[PDB]
Amino acid sequence: APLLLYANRRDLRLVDATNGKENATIVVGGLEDAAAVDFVFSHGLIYWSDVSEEAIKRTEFNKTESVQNVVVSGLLSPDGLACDWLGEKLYWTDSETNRIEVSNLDGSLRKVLFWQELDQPRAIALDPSSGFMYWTDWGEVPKIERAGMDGSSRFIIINSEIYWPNGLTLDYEEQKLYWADAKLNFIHKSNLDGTNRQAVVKGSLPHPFALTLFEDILYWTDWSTHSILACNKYTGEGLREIHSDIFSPMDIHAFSQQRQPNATNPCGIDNGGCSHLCLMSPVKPFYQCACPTGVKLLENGKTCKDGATELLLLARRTDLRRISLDTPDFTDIVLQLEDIRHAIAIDYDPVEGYIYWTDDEVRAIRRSFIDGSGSQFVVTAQIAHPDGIAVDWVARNLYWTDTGTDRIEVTRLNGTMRKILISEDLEEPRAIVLDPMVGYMYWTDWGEIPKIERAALDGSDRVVLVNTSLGWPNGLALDYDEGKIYWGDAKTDKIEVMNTDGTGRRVLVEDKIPHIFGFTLLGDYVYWTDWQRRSIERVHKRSAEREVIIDQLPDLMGLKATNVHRVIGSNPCAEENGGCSHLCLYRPQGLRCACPIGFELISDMKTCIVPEAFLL
Ligand SMILES: *[C@@H]1O[C@H](CO)[C@@H](O[C@@H]2O[C@H](CO)[C@@H](O)[C@H](O)[C@H]2NC(C)=O)[C@H](O)[C@H]1NC(C)=O
Ligand SMILES: *[C@@H]1O[C@H](CO)[C@@H](O[C@@H]2O[C@H](CO)[C@@H](O)[C@H](O)[C@H]2NC(C)=O)[C@H](O)[C@H]1NC(C)=O
Ligand SMILES: *[C@@H]1O[C@H](CO)[C@@H](O[C@@H]2O[C@H](CO)[C@@H](O)[C@H](O)[C@H]2NC(C)=O)[C@H](O)[C@H]1NC(C)=O
Repeated sequence: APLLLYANRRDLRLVDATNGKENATIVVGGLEDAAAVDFVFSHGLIYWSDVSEEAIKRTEFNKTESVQNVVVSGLLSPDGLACDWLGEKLYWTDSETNRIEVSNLDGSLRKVLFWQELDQPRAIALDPSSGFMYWTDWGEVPKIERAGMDGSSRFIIINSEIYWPNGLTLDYEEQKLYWADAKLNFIHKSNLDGTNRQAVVKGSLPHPFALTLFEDILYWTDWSTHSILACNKYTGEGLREIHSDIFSPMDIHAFSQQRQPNATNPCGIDNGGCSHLCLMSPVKPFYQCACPTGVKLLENGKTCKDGATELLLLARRTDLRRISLDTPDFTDIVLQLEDIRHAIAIDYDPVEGYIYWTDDEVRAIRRSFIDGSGSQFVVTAQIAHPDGIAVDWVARNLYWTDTGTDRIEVTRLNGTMRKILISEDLEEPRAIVLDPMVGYMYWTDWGEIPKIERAALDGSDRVVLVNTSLGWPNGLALDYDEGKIYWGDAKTDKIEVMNTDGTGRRVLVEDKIPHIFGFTLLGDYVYWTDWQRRSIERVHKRSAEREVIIDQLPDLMGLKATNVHRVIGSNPCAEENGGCSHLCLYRPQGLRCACPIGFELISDMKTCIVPEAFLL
């Protein structure tokens, strides 16, 4: 007696028994807007997607409430879902992020398979027997596609006689795959190639939402009629509708251990396949090696590197995000954090892996471990508009500018030992970069006469690098072992370059530049945000040519491209803090020790104490 399992927006539901007594059972319930479901029968698992919650979840078939969030991020319209009961993976399409991804059956090791040339991928079917997954994307040009469940050999099989190509489901007995259509109202049938395209229920009668099958019988949903239907597997004949008065049936599968034929796993329980991901494959070994998103795989294969090497950190108004720079996929942003109101500037310290960022409604500076409970505060007092921040990764101090108080200030990374280095009456400091070797700190500031200044790392030797033809200078990156210094200006709308001493100057490209501007350099490439702050460009600094790695991401505020772990340069401050008891600030001549407000430097030129304290 084939049990049918189907989503229903408000709940998941199991029905049929032997098609009698109308025992539709509410498997899970109290959902909000469920679309897709699937199961791994052996383990008694039921998965679904929820379009209002943008999450994918799972439960235990037994009498239990047990529900676990499985994906809860990066999803917009997950409308297709397929479990791999063999290789033990989870696949799912997302019709709006136009991605196709995979994970372990617990949401972990989440790899994006495909992401290019996808228009509204929906229905999805796995063939773990072979290494083939099938899905349908439809849009300006609809099509059914095949590829390996490993990301290989993406083949377009059926690309004609289709419009809104509908549910996918395969006959393992016959090595044929069926598909429907939500517009042209047919059911068809082919070989697992694009081959032998036969009609099973041609003619405009079927208006199926989701197809399944079990022993010669095609079942499906017609949301319109609020019904479930069924007919011969071989012709349209037999077309009765199973008992069905059902409130918006969506996705549906035959809930039967026979619809998942088990077999030999291309990796054993041995190996566990690789180090992170063993995905099935048509390729000779019949399994393939994978790392999570943005993570590259060693030349040996089978072993994934540790995390990404470079990394592009985003600051939106109300979240932070990182895009990796190790892989082609890019547009895999991923985010984190709570209580972020209005983020402005961002920077990072590869040594301890803390992200630092400014928020100018909260008026505070904070740090985190990326996707880590890193989150502590750092500064919260006497702040206005922290429009720019710089980590000094050698002396282990944190610099930040302020627009409201027109100051530059330094603290140790933990926000201790605060000390005002620069405080100008007219001009007001905006964007800031550091050179802990060579001992310089450069910064743009706006004002009645907008200039670009520089100084030693303690504010001492103020030199005005740029003075003329600058309206509102914005971003300000630094090319180190090339001694150039890139910046932007919102008013004039052109990205210029320069010699480290303010001489090699020249427009690089023209550009319409936002007032709040993200702008950073790393490895021949420059990254900035567009005028509408919904997209990020990658530009060759040596070659001048542009490109857009990610759009449709509003409220972009500030960017930082950075190595993870990797660090470069040094100076004597790295030696037990220069010998200074509090603040050690490097200069071209040589480091100078400093003190928090109220303290006093003793003739050591190394030590601070609070005056009128002791008598010694
Ligand atoms: C479930 O599938 C697995 C994987 O094929 C079966 O486990 C073993 O599979 C090998 C592969 O041919 C057989 O040689 C063994 O005989 C299988 N185990 C044994 C000793 O039964 C497993 O049999 C399948 N479960 C069933 C019974 O349906
Ligand atoms: C961050 O704060 C910690 C304590 O919360 C500081 O740790 C030591 O603090 C004493 C007291 O001034 C200093 O004499 C030590 O030099 C500090 N240790 C180190 C590692 O230098 C610390 O100074 C602050 N930031 C650092 C440097 O970790
Ligand atoms: C920005 O303008 C100031 C003031 O005009 C420049 O400072 C001096 O400018 C006068 C001419 O107006 C020169 O004779 C001096 O040589 C300048 N100062 C010195 C001694 O360097 C300042 O140079 C301008 N900023 C820059 C460097 O572009």
